[PDB]
Amino acid sequence: KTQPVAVRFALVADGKEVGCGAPLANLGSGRLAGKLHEARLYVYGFELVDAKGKHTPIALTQNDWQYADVALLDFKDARGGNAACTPGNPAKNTTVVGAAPQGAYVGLAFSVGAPVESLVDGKPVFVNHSNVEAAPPPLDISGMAWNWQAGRRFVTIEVIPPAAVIKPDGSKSRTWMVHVGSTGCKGNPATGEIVACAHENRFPVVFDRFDPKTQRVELDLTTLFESSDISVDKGGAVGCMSALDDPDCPAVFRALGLNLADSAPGANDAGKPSRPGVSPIFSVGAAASKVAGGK
Amino acid sequence: KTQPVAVRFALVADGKEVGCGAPLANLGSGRLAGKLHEARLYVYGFELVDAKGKHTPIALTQNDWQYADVALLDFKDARGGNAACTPGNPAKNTTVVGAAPQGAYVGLAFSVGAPVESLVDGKPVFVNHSNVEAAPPPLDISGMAWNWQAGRRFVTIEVIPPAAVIKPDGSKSRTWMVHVGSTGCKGNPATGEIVACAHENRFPVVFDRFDPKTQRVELDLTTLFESSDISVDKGGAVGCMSALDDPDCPAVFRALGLNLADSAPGANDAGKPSRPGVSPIFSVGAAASKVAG
Ligand SMILES: [Ca+2]
Ligand SMILES: [Ca+2]
Ligand SMILES: [Cu+2]
Ligand SMILES: [Cu+2]
Repeated sequence: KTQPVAVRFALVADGKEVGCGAPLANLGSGRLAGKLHEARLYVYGFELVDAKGKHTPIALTQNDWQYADVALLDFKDARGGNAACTPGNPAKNTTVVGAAPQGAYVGLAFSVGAPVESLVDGKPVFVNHSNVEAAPPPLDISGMAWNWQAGRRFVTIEVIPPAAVIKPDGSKSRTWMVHVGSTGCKGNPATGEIVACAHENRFPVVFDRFDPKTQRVELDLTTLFESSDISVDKGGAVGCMSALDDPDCPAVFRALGLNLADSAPGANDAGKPSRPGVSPIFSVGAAASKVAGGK
Repeated sequence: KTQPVAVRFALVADGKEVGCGAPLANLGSGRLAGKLHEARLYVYGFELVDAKGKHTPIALTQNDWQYADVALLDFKDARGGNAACTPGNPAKNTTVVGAAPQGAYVGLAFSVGAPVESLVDGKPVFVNHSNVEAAPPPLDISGMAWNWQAGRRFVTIEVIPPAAVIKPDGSKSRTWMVHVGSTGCKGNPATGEIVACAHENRFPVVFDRFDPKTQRVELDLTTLFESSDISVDKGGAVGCMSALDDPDCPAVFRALGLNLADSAPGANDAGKPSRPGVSPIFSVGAAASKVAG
């Protein structure tokens, strides 16, 4: 009936595979040498696409890193050292694993973020706005929780530039932070009431041609920070934390493929993809072949 | 010729074994439910003590967590979740492993912190004031470095109160931090100069009776934060980062068993142990237990 699926993800920067303690070269518009502090994101709704364009959902293996249809990617090593990834000291979780019905597939689709709810045994459960203290793994990572109302910062990428970050008032900060999460969220679920968010800030990613056995999904840090001066914060939270009045988020949300505010007056598309299925930071890359070799 | 040696460490709070994502109950002088953000420390100079009182050094296995005679303990889980430690998701590194000459031993002695130098193949290398960008593991962890001149913050324990920490001017930090390292350090080794520190802030820990196969060393977070209102900061860095004029550091250094400043004018003991060999936050407990000693 089923066949195992394994979708590998990779973090890249300046055209090389980074992650763990690897250095980050030529980051931002200033082309600075930065250190990776954190690179975590939730992904969900994984589907394989066949030649006739139909979408077959991947049943995710239920473990500590995957719950219902939601998986948590983390590109840092557990030690927190200054060495690049190795089998002994690897990135914490870079592969989504599961099963799909047997058959031939050609493409891949998935979504970036934490969905509002998901299904377990045909029954729904709150995901994005759940309690980080009560939610099962991997939704119990408070380092990725804002609060229930705001939901999770379901994309947390944090880099450390060589000369820190200068804020408008002049005070210096250590880390340039990219926190992607829902905004305009009204109603507090901690009070037991309903919550709805004006800007969801989730987006799908579609690859018409993707072979999991010889390819991987590459998250490009260079694209992410391309038009951002990571030695400077121009307003709001240091870096970008999804706020519409934050001057630094427009460049980031463009690199994400999301409309920060409305693209046009009355477009009503704030917090939605500007080209669904396409996100400039996500691309297909060659990967070590899982086709078992002889000899 | 030699025998394996494994010294188990455990983090406890409110008389319960904690670590990983176990909650910290009744923490601080306000006795709040806190969460562990980070619990790491360097330890060195491990020795076994026999009944006659002789000291036998333990040769540390060289790996990603132990270099020369220094080991790094890390009580957090790799995931960073809100679950207690389990065999499938355990704390990162809580056992000091090595070998010692075969013999009958009763006690244990070691020291907390990162030493200035240690011998590797009979030759000395700089440890505490090494370059975190260049040193070998486990000295390559920026999360425990200040700079070379200041050395490592060789004790890093960070707790999160239920609401944000409020600084004296009303602004808010998320974590209440304990960063123990040497202070009063002059000279910059980044530029080839000799460094000297007025306050070393390392201390020995001596247990007269410690059986490594049935017992463990317990670091008590309850004692560490007992006289610390972790919901506020009274000045300086948020929490205690060993500054002599930080109003929050006196209570912390008492719990550690260290003199922050001189005990009395002329005493010349600042940065030295208040009672060499005993630290209020360190005790012996049963090795396979859910409860503190
Ligand atoms: Ca900003
Ligand atoms: Ca303070
Ligand atoms: Cu944020
Ligand atoms: Cu500090």
